Amino acid sequence: AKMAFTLADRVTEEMLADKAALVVEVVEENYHDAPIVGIAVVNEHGRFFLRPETALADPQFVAWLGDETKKKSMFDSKRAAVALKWKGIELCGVSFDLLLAAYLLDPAQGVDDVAAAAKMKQYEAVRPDEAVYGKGAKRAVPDEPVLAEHLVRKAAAIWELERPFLDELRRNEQDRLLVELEQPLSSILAEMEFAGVKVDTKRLEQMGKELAEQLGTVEQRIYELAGQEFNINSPKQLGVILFEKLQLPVLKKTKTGYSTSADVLEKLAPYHEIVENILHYRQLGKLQSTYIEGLLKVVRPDTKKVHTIFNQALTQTGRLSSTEPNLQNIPIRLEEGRKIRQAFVPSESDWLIFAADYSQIELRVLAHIAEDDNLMEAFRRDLDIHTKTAMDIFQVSEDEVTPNMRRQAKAVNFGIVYGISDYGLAQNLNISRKEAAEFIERYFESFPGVKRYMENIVQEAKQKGYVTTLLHRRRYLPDITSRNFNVRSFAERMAMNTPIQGSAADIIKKAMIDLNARLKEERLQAHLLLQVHDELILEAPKEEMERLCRLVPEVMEQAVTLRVPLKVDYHYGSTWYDAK
DNA sequence: GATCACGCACG
DNA sequence: ACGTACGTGATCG
Ligand SMILES: OC[C@H]1O[C@@](CO)(O[C@H]2O[C@H](CO)[C@@H](O)[C@H](O)[C@H]2O)[C@@H](O)[C@@H]1O
Ligand SMILES: OC[C@H]1O[C@@](CO)(O[C@H]2O[C@H](CO)[C@@H](O)[C@H](O)[C@H]2O)[C@@H](O)[C@@H]1O
Ligand SMILES: [Mg+2]
Repeated sequence: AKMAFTLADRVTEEMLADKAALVVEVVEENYHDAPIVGIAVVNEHGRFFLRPETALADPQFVAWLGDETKKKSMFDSKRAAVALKWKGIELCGVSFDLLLAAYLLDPAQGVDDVAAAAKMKQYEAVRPDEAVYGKGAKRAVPDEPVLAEHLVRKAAAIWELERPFLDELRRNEQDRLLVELEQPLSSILAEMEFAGVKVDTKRLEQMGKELAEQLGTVEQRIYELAGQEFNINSPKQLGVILFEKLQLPVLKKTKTGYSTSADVLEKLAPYHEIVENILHYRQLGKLQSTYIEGLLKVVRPDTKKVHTIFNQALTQTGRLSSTEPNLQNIPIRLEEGRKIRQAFVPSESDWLIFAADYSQIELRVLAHIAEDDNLMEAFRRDLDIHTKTAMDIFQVSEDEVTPNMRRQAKAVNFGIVYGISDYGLAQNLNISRKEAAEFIERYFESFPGVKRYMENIVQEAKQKGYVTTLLHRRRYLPDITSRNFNVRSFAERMAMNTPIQGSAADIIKKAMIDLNARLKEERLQAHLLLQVHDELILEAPKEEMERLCRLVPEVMEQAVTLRVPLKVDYHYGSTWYDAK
């Protein structure tokens, strides 16, 4: 059963052909400044394993890596590219990435190794990485014989699988999505991750000290009000204090006991002074544990930068996610948490942070796809969309829209984008299912094109088996035919939501590609640092701000052409906090 | 130790 | 609600 290959002691010319499957193996999950443990090459001339110390010190091999005209097929080329950037080596000419190809074909498969991608096409002559390396405490790089055969079998699988994957992408009309959107984006994300974001660790440490003082104060107040010390971060110990010792009403249970979620606590606050203190404690504790201590653990002590990893092949809608650290959920909604952003600073002297965000991209995308006359007109007038929605559903003039009305119309707009249901809206607004249904009925009377879209997309999902986004991303929805109401309804909400969230994802990905090309043409030093779903965050010399104020919004607004305008707001300042 | 349950940060 | 990451404490095994 063994797979033949040359365990090479030196790089030869036949290893440097102009098309190859290439494996540059990085086993550590976080590949930043991580070891490359081995290299495999499969091409017309055979199969090869190279020790990294050998290949990466060889000038011909390094030149071949960096030659755009020598084409490589890979799995997770970003991982390799970034590990190589940390070694000062450029990887070019990646023409096929099996991880991104598998992801586009079916995001639900959760493909995260070559074996899983291969199994999609009945190819099983390669082991799962977890089988080779083990998992958790028992994870380890095996001896050279085992390692080499594994890397060669992965390269061989990539070599074999490129054509059937490209053929299927082409049938799905996704070949341009791979080659013109996701692959070029992978290189851009590699640059962003490698650059990292500078952190003002002294400021974080000072915030930490202040938080600890406040946590101490509130913690003691809680014990005082409870008449007893207990573990406040234990929903089970906390439940006993609240619902047994203090006799608060049980408005909601969980699988294993009493609910103490913030929405339940907010309702209990009027009964006892301890409740507001628990909420405050939770707010502070979240900032302290997750943000202060968490960021300080992953900042690089030499450069004081954090280097996130954007998972490009995870979400079911086509969004990125971000890990270790997650830089897409830094606090902003509450002022106390928002100050954490004062610790994210430019990487060079006399540079600034510049942030640009789409205004209501999801609702604008919905206006476009539904071709709803009223909603399109609203965005063509650049109206406040929540005030307009309130005017329509409550049948009042602009003058007559009260703050509570705008708040409830806003909630309907979110429900509409998420996939509307009377239960979901009733829970959000703390009203009855009947009252929620009335709001939804009035919404659909005012936006009949949106109503027709929502009916039609559920039917299309049933008929075709999947739904698609503007640039032809797809998501299969087999549960749409379930005879279980809850299972089927969740799938219907995915059918409604995915073309909106996913098309917004497509647009900003295209904007990033367009933006980097414009930045290069203009030879600006500005560069991307982060993407947070509908916003791009850059840093640049202060002398580039005026040019960015015109360039970045224009590129983001013109990335696609819709039946309504796209609108982009922007701000800049000395820290991420100030870019407001 | 690993995994689950719960809670909560973001768009 | 739709889409994510992850920290703490409880429980599985
Ligand atoms: O390199 C990112 C790429 O690798 C995968 C596995 O193929 O995820 C791995 O790397 C992530 C980043 O460090 C980890 O969060 C992770 O758990 C690990 O499996 C892909 O999912 C991802 O696209
Ligand atoms: O009454 C139709 C209305 O119900 C929805 C669910 O909100 O779809 C249901 O009705 C269908 C056919 O008309 C089925 O295909 C279906 O699976 C069922 O859930 C709406 O989509 C539809 O407009
Ligand atoms: Mg915005």
